[PDB]
Amino acid sequence: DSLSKSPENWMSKLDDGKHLTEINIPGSHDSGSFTLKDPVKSVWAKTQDKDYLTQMKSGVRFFDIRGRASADNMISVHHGMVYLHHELGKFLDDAKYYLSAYPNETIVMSMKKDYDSDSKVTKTFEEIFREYYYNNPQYQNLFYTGSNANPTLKETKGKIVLFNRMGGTYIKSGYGADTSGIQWADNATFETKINNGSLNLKVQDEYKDYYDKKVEAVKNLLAKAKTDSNKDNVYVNFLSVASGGSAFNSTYYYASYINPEIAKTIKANGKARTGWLIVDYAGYTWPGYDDIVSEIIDSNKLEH
Repeated sequence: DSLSKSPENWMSKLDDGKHLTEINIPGSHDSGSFTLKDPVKSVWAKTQDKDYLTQMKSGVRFFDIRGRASADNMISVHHGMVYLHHELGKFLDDAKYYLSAYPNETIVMSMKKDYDSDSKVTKTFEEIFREYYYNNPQYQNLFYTGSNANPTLKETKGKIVLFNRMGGTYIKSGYGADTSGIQWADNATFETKINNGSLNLKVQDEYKDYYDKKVEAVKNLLAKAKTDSNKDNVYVNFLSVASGGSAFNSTYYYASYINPEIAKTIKANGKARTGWLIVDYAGYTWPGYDDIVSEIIDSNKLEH
């Protein structure tokens, strides 16, 4: 049966000799925003309706955690200025729970500063994450701490791999974990070397695009991935787009079009390499339409 038939443990069915970069991985954009209930706010600030555990059950393996330092020992999960009602510990604990339940999966956790620190804060965002989370004995063994820039599934399964969107860091394991960090171009499709030249990161993150331009930018990077068997190359492709347009169109509304359009394209490509595709409303189904998370999972080729 289809891998998308067992989303809760799909990675367990792959050759663990694969480099994570080579795996087609569904991600959720602003993963933590499922806590939002305020309907006026949710139009533009809510990007998911499944909680973290349910997103994992649904096969999501890449988490977009954007944060704000709200005390010298605390990072709160945020969508820009909007507080998402929990701290990073909650994500970590859920991840840790899911990984012991499904220990042949790995999670890639992207970490970004999304808003200015609370005025009492005396430490940088990167220092707080490094000291109060990554290095914290409480989360001992949860993070990938290997020295490989291009780790395999074997060496990462059971753990969270950092995907560093903080800037330069003194953390030494994970994507962009060095004193340069990742050069991220605003609202752009771009390409930049990371991990001291070891990896070429190719990103589509045109989050302010109107609809047609967004779909075209998702497909342009999709088409590139399909031609590229290089493991030293990493694709991150965000289908998520910012709210606005003809009425005051929600992030959901756009996801209801983009997700099925890309799901279908991938399905028609069969087993082509896709890269890591980051979506809004991961796991949200619409009768009659292909499901993006499911098609990303199924696009992985089992050759072993």
